[PDB]
Amino acid sequence: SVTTKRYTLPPLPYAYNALEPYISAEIMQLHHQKHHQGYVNGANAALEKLEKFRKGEAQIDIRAVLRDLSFHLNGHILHSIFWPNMAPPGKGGGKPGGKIADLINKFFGSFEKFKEEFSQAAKNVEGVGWAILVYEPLEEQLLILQIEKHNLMHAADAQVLLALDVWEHAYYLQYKNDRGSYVDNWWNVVNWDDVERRLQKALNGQIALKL
Amino acid sequence: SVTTKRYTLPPLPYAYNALEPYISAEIMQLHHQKHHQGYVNGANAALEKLEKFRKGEAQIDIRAVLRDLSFHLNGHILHSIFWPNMAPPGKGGGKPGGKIADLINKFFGSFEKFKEEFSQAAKNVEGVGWAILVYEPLEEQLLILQIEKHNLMHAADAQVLLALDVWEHAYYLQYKNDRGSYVDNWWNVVNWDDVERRLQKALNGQIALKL
Amino acid sequence: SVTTKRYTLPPLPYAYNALEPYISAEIMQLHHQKHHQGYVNGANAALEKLEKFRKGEAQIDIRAVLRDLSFHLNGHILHSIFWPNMAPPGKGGGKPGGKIADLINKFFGSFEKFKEEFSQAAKNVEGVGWAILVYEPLEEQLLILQIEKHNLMHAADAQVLLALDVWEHAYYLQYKNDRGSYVDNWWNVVNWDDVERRLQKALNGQIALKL
Amino acid sequence: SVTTKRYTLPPLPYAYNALEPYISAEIMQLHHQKHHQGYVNGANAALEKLEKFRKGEAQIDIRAVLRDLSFHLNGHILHSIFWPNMAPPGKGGGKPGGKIADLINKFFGSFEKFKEEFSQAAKNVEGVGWAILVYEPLEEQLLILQIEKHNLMHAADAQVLLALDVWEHAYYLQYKNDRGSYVDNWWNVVNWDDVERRLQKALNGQIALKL
Ligand SMILES: [Mn+2]
Ligand SMILES: [Mn+2]
Ligand SMILES: [Mn+2]
Ligand SMILES: [Mn+2]
Repeated sequence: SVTTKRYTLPPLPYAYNALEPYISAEIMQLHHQKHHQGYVNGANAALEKLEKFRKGEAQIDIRAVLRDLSFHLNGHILHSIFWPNMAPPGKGGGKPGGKIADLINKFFGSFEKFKEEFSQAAKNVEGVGWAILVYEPLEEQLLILQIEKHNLMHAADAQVLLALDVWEHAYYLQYKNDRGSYVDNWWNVVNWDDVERRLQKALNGQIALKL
Repeated sequence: SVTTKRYTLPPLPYAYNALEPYISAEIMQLHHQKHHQGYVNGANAALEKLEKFRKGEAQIDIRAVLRDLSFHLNGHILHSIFWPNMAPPGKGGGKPGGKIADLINKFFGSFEKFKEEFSQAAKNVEGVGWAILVYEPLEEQLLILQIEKHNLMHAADAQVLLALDVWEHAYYLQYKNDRGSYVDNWWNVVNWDDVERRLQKALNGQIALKL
Repeated sequence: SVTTKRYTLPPLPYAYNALEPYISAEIMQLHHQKHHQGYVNGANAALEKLEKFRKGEAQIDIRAVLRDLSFHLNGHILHSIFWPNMAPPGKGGGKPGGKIADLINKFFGSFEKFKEEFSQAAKNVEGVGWAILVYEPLEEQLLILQIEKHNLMHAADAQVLLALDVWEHAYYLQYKNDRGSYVDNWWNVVNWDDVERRLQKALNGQIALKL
Repeated sequence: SVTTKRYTLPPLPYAYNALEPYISAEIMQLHHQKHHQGYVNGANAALEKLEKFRKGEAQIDIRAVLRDLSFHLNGHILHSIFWPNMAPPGKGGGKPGGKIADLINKFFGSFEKFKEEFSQAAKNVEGVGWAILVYEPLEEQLLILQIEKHNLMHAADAQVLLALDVWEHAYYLQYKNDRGSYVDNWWNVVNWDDVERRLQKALNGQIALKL
């Protein structure tokens, strides 16, 4: 018996227009319905090829399919964090509080310095990718990392707490080439409650999904 | 107030010659004292630059330093797993048992198919890198991934259970260009108890470290 | 005495709206005035850092600056080919003639199959990048390659004859996520005379950039 | 009619032990007979898959195959330049003369400054790769570039004049982890005559191969 677990597109936690004016309904719709859906589809396509190989039903270029899986699986995972990382202005935006504020102050000095560091990491991704805030479980610290594509430069075992997508399709329709203004405006929709919930799990030595 | 947590070289769980003749005493000594040491130093060097930056003390090429951090931090994590992943012949090397055996059977059909898929993965790494078995927490399944260098193609949030280093320095002194037979002999030193300990943590929703 | 030669943005060979309706004037303006200009600026910035190093005037993270140079210099070179690779419909579009048609038939069987393979390569670039047709001088043959970002997967010494940009900024404002329709519409503006001129140089074992 | 031109392994210009004590006989033999042969084999295997698709004979993962082709073709091209780039001690490996010396002085200030930049580039390659010196035809200057694997970070259209392999298999049997002393010692075998012939070709606007 051989099984693979398949992936599905999660619904947004809010309406397509809920993050306006900071991210347009048009972007939200395309980004979720087309781009995120495509990564779910691609991940499942790679799994089907692997399962067929595991069954002894077909051959496989192992490198090619695992490269494909890594790309799409990561697109799916990062977007799945990205949506609840944001919230309509009110629930979204402003400064953090609770444990996340304290830990940000601890490792980065202040929220202002963290904001600068995270923004600069996002603005300076070469090509397409992400800025992420992770909890590194080995020495138990917050780190900012750049991710290229969806799958390059992750820290093994690390838990993603906050993710900012700087693929051109995350902003181009509204901001055009001005990724900087997009990054700066995105702070207005950060759902700190979600980031806090992720950090709480991470601090307890747990995987920070499925809140 | 700014802090960063620094990394340290862990001792091997055994002697340098404990994995002989499957992997050389010379390789063990160089691999750990020189190669793994380098990654610790590299990670700490990156942290210093970030810490200095966070204090508004110096400037930074944030892309460069985060690239450096990603490479070296991953070097340090993967090797930190790699050593206890192995055990002296007898204690190490056999067929899996418990939950790891059953889940391997569930997703791959048999241990034989898994062993084939994992070996194909390790032998077909383009350039230097790793073959890894992860627990993927989103749909809760085992996956094999190829890693290039130390930091390319990880699955975000996923827990590393088993890792094989196929960087040339992991084998060349003993096996020369013959990576295939190095991968083949490595099975004889696999510590299935360690992998089981990591899988149980992952199943618990915990980080597969510290145990 | 230390010198570096600096790069400059070439003017377009036609008006911004000359490729309508296949590529909008809005895209052409941003793509040239912002995106291409940025690569020129980035390549010159990396050179100034290298020049300061060569003067013994400043220290340098050599890996970082050389990665930066490679990215930007390639962005500049590929865009510099991209623009004259296209022409207003009439001069642009249709099927190739002369030596290019013959060599396409020799290596690909027909212009139909070539166009199929080139379009598929473009559509299937993972993340951002290019499809290119090159002359490979060592064994003297046409090859299609996928380029990721601007600088990943080029053939050393090979001459670029035809280049198609599939970075999202090349099409997103007009075609949104539908890269496939962008790729298909682009054939209508291909400047075959320019491709022929490049092939003519490459066939004599010449560098095929400046004619 | 569909054709692909296939590749072949070139003989070394000298005996395996001809570069001792700087690069060992054992290394020269494995490096050429095993590693370089593998790249020739891989390039032809990829071309066979492409040829089969062009005839409409089989389906293809165009991204996978073109990735494979890029890696192995570049392996083959760079190793082909690598061997004649070197010569037995004395018989070639001191300081450059003629045009190569003049342009090195022009762009790097002096040979000593060039040597430092080239050495530093090679020593600071992350993972496996190359340091190369290229003639960049757009602004007609010399540049040093780092290459990762065989195919990452080349400059489109540029002509490779000098290549230094820093893949681990290029030095590990003799130098172990000490890549630095290998890079330092390689200068004793550089064939500046070969480099000069490549430069003159690039200056003529020719591809820097076949002589
Ligand atoms: Mn996205
Ligand atoms: Mn290692
Ligand atoms: Mn572009
Ligand atoms: Mn080599």
